[PDB]
Amino acid sequence: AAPGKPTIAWGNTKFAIVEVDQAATAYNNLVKVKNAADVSVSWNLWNGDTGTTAKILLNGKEAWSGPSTGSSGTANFKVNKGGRYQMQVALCNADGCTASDATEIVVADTDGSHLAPLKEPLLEKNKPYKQNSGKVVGSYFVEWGVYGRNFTVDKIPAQNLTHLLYGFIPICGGNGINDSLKEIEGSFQALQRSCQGREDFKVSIHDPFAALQKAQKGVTAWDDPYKGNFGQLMALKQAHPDLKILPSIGGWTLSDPFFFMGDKVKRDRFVGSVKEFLQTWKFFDGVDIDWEFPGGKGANPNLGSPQDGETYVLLMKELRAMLDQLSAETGRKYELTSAISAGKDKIDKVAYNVAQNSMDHIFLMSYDFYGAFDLKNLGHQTALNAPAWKPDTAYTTVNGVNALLTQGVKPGKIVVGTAMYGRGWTGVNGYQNNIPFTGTATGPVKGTWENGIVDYRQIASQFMSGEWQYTYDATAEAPYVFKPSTGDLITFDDARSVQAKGKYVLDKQLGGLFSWEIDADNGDILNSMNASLGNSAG
Ligand SMILES: Cc1cccn2c(=O)c3cc4c(=O)n(Cc5cccnc5)cnc4nc3nc12
Repeated sequence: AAPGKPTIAWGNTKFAIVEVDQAATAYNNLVKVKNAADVSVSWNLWNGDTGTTAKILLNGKEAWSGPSTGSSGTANFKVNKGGRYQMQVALCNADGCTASDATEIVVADTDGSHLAPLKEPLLEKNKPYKQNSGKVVGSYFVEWGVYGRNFTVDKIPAQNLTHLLYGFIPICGGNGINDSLKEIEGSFQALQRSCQGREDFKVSIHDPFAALQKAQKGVTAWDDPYKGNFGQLMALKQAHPDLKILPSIGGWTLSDPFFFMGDKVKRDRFVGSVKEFLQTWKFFDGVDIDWEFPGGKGANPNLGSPQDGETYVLLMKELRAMLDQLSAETGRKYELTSAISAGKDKIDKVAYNVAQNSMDHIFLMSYDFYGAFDLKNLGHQTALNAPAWKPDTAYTTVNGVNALLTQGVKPGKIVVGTAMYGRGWTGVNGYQNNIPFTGTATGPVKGTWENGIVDYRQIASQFMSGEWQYTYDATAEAPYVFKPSTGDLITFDDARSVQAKGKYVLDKQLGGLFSWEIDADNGDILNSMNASLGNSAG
């Protein structure tokens, strides 16, 4: 005498608590945060009594009920928790309940709770390591790498990292605020489009297609609410719940807005937009501030002020206070980090001994010491120590670490930078004693993607055979290759120089190692980062 068993009607099964508008280019229209997903289910009864009550069950728990008044019905209700649910329709009367077969529905949320884990095999030369050293092992993944570089989130050797940094999250602003972007074709216009209707000095997403909509492994179904980099990072967090995924704000071309944050009106708006961003995108674990640089001498020759050091310290303090409030609301731990210049000249513009009290980690950019931006003075771009031919070299890793320690920075805060790329010159000439670095160049070396820069993958693949000389400088702890016929000279990190940096980190009780940029490694560099810090293989 119980009701007939209903049949769930064919229809959409994927819903979203944070909805992405699929026909919008402005961040304010693209992202719609709701308190709950609007879910809809219909059913038909092809045999029997329709009962007197109809219920929608999610994993057995009623989400909706109403009178059963005909052979077909529809239910609209709200679901406030993300996940994949076994949904049933049940028809009930005084003599019993009859539940349909289950249909899986998706209620998407930005922690990835609706997503299958993105657990992918290691590629190229990457070998498995356990994160049991207690040291930082970090790397940058770049938003634009999914195009020409064809390097997507499913290719990250995520088990071999403690920290994954996402470069880069922009700060809204047009003329005079993001002028450095005008040097990249279409890039300034892209940010203005993303920021339409949005206040200057709030964060946004620079390339929303790459971030949210490009089909990628695990998020290829047209009705998947989140695709692109963010969708995959949510699924990666499901596979690696202890991985720290941090949005990096700034970098070389997106740092101009920081120079205006001495105005607390702008600084407050920025910090508040970061809080909203983390509440919106729950898979991120904090924020990384990559201001290049307090005091100027970044991409924009017209920016930089003596107040920048005070602004930096105030910004870190206020970001920390915001993250502590967010941590209290969610129960989660959030991290505040910053990538900083390793040059003593720039380090002494900031009181890092004060700012460290707000920060979890300082990512010391101990690379780019030399490069094709200077054709007259050549040197190791990421070396640990000075070379034998110039022991007074200003830009070395040790000089940057020592400058921080001299201010009073605790060694455990300091994460040493390694390069997964080389910088190089062409036409090097006029050098002495077989040391090409004592000469001068006529231009940049032919690069993988841009002049003067070469992926480590390509260095190991193409430039360690043939006419290329190879030398490991054991005084500086730095490899380099040189082709004398053309004068091509590339300075980079290899497994052995990374080994020296890791041993140095352990010896000086520093925080760990990090790298730029993950797509450029073939595995050798990250392998050595893990091994040198004492992570066990496996
Ligand atoms: C190709 C491209 C397209 C669009 C935007 N792009 C950027 O915004 C970039 C920024 C940086 C940058 O900031 N650095 C310094 C650095 C090192 C370590 C940590 N943080 C910062 C180095 N290379 C970069 N390449 C960039 N390329 C692009």
